[PDB]
Amino acid sequence: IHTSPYSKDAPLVASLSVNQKITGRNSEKDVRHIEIDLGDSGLRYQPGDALGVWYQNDPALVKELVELLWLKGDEPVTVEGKTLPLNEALQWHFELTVNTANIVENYATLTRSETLLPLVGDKAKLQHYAATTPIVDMVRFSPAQLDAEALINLLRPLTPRLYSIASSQAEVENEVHVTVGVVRYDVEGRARAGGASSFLADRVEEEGEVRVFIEHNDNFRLPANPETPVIMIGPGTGIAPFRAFMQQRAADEAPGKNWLFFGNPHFTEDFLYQVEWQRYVKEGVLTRIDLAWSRDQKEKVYVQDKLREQGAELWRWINDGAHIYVCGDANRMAKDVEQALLEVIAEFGGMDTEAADEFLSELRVERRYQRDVY
Ligand SMILES: Cc1cc2nc3c(=O)[nH]c(=O)nc-3n(C[C@H](O)[C@H](O)[C@H](O)COP(=O)(O)OP(=O)(O)OC[C@@H]3O[C@@H](n4cnc5c(N)ncnc54)[C@@H](O)[C@@H]3O)c2cc1C
Repeated sequence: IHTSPYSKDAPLVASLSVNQKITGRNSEKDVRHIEIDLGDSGLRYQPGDALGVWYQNDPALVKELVELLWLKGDEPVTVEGKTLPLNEALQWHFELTVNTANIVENYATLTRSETLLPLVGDKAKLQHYAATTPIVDMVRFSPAQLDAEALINLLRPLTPRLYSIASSQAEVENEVHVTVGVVRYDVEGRARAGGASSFLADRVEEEGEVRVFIEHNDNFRLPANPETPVIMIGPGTGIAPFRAFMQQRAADEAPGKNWLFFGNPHFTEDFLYQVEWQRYVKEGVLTRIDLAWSRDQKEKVYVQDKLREQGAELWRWINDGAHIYVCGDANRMAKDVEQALLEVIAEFGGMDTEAADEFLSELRVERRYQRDVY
């Protein structure tokens, strides 16, 4: 517009306007619709961008870790040029909620943990213990006396988390919306949680401050040409940019057809933004939707199962020049959705495994196959 001085290390201090649970009362998962006010900042983004969000660790987790280590919490510590009491350094500048094989290995080694040492250099044992046991539970289970400097030396610096933007400024203005699945789990009877998602969910009331920046994604964007059809595949929190896409196309009043593929365990508990979609379908901006409810029956159903069953109509849309978008879990979802997409291109459209491979690839270079997976 004519400048913007906010970025990762110089974030905009914004205001948390809305923090709403969007999953049902008996969902297995807690998902928050969050709206942050951008005020007169002039911060701008496009559908497909992500919002960078700084967080602080739970003060109660910090107190727990420090007392396990025989520390007081005060104790001056130096972090990137600044002398801080232990407690403030841990709350604001160190990751506490992501364990790693190296941390596990250095703690074990540092404290000479009789119970952790057999894992040392044992490779995948280390990675498995770290995926399984948070750092505070690692020292709960094998506590030891540490000095404040030895601790902070073990730890990795705190970094912001990315959330796909769930709004379009064409519709919203002054605001950015995000779709936050909050990471909650227990460890041998203790409640644990992800750092940033529980910070947003639990530790900022309303209109309280959040430190925010835009991570642009120019490789995840609506077609120019409002007449072009778009197919959106976004189970779970992967739905978020597709809420941004529909706000945009509804706002621009794009006549182009829209197809959404969504999946999650339970219709009843986990149909994120479902009134919004039903309205889109009724106002005719959303042309089609296919739902995959994992745990709604005996057999597990996923989006990729709907993509195959919807094969011939999908193919019809591709040849009409559709753009295809995938967002959500990369670890398993993105791969199985890609193979369903190769199966469909072969099945309908003049098969040959190798040629379908080639086709999916020309699509990506043409910008007609785009993904944002994590
Ligand atoms: C481009 C981009 C888009 C994203 N968009 C979204 C979005 O729209 N919405 C969204 O929700 N997320 C999205 N994220 C992911 C988000 O960035 C975070 O990674 C996610 O919120 C978790 O952050 P956290 O800080 O809450 O947790 P962290 O503290 O980083 O949590 C780490 C996790 O907590 C623990 N873990 C999980 N469960 C268990 C268990 N049972 N046992 C022990 N260990 C466990 C840690 O091991 C595990 O690795 C996006 C990621 C990227 C890169």
